[PDB]
Amino acid sequence: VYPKALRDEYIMSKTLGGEVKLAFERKTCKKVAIKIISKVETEIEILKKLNHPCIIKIKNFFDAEDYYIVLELMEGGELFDKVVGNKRLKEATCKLYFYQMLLAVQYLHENGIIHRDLKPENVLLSSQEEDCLIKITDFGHSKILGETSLMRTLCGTPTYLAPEVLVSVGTAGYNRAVDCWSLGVILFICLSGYPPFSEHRTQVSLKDQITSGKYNFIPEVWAEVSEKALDLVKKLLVVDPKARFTTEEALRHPWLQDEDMKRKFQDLLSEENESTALPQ
Amino acid sequence: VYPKALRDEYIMSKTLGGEVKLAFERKTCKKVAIKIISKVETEIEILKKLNHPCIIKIKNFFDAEDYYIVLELMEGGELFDKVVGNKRLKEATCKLYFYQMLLAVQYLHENGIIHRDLKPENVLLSSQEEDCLIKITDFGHSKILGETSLMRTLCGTPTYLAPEVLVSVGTAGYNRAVDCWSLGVILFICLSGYPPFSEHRTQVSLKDQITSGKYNFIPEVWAEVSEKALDLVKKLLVVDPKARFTTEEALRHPWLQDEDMKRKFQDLLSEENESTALPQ
Ligand SMILES: C/C(=N\NC(=N)N)c1ccc2[nH]c(C(=O)Nc3ccc4cc[nH]c4c3)cc2c1
Ligand SMILES: C/C(=N\NC(=N)N)c1ccc2[nH]c(C(=O)Nc3ccc4cc[nH]c4c3)cc2c1
Repeated sequence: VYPKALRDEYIMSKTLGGEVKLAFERKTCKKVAIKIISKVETEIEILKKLNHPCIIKIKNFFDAEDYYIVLELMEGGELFDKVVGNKRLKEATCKLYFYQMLLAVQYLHENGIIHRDLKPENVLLSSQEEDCLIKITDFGHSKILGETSLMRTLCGTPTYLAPEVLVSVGTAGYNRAVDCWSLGVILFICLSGYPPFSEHRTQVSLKDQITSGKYNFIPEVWAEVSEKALDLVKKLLVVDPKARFTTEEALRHPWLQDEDMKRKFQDLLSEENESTALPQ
Repeated sequence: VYPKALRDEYIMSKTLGGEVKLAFERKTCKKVAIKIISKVETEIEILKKLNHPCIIKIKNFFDAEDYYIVLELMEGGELFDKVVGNKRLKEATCKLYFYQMLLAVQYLHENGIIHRDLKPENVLLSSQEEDCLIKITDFGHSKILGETSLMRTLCGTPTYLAPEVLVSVGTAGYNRAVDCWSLGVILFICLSGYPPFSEHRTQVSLKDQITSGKYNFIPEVWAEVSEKALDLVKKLLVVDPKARFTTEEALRHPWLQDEDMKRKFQDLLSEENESTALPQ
């Protein structure tokens, strides 16, 4: 059965997609989504402190036989369902969604959080309309940046310190780049309807495809996509994490300098919000 | 002032060497050492669970204005004081002490603990006699091995996973090798009376000396040391952490196949212990 404290506040309903259930908050008679994780504490603390229009908000939490995370309901479901079975979005729709993913992840990295599991299943859409807000979810693998062991190590004289630790200094502090790579793979899929690295009709192992950076490029699928969109993908799918585009660099890329797209996003934000009166 | 709960149980005395104070446990009238760390929880939990004759034991803990760690008193003081100012130990004494450091660190790695700050200041001697027991201390930088993020990452399909993470797999799980490198540096110092890497009369930076593995070799100091002892040092001061000797490999090295040394250690252990009667 559902835990009593959850029942006290919510009426549970149908499965939306771990499971995600529709529920109704009794107080408001409004819909919520309830993520059930079978037996997270850090994920909750992260979700509670973040405040961005493209990051899912937590409404409630119950730690019982299973975990119950109560969230705002995103009516449009998961991005995965828009791109599965070779389905692909209009380039303009890709740009609107990708811009928002970039804003969200930029906000995470500014706030010292790396997501580490960005994928279409973790991108939620606000409605069944093509032009909609998106929100990232699932901080179950996310890492909080703070002062490292390495930093403390480097404060003393390395008389006794192993060479591999001094070697690691060249690359330390780029862990956030893994999110930019996943973004690149998401963008590749949204624009083309097929993954850049996979075992479908190829002899090269998945690992080798990825570490070499040699994505599967099929000209015929890509001919209808703009040069600028592909140029961004290429800058994100860079094997060297120090050379890989950051979210700031991606947000400055020509493909994203799109006044009409940005207007649409601003309009959608305005429509979402229920603000109080304000002075002047 | 000292915290009341500490005063209740102990009478505090002179400074031995953060500070380390001599104190007397009131209950037994016996000497203890009290490490004061100015404002650790993990260090205490580690110290409480470890049980090896060459690892310092915790007797008590007080979390007050400062931390107070009550330990067994090692009358011989720190190894640092035996090797400072170019002083150097007889090779036989080096071997007896190094054997015990190896046993201690082998026990740590078997138990999923990496020390990460091995140095002469953290090696304590049981008496002012040359032939004595040694115990490692200071787990303030120590790391507890468990299931990694990497392990969980590798359980799924790396469709979205960044190449640097797959690259890291080749070297993961050798973090314990940093202790073997520090051991090598300790052994180098004990045998020679001088550090292998330093800025004394040289143009090469300390970092470069270390990452290249090019220790300062002075033939005249080393002529009186055995070939076998230096051979062990060389196998520990190996730049590649996957090729570097482990504690098991070091314990199997010819230099440590010394029946007389091992007999001395066994005799010293026997002398330390106050056991109860036993059956048969
Ligand atoms: C917070 C979280 N996971 N956390 C962990 N796994 N630790 C998570 C992951 C995936 C999620 N998906 C959703 C979500 O609302 N999904 C969803 C699925 C189908 C439909 C259909 C209409 N709206 C839907 C929403 C919430 C959600 C939360
Ligand atoms: C547990 C610990 N440090 N932990 C942390 N810094 N977090 C630590 C470090 C160094 C230490 N040194 C000693 C110790 O007993 N030192 C010492 C110093 C001088 C003399 C002279 C006679 N006996 C001595 C013992 C205890 C001890 C504990």
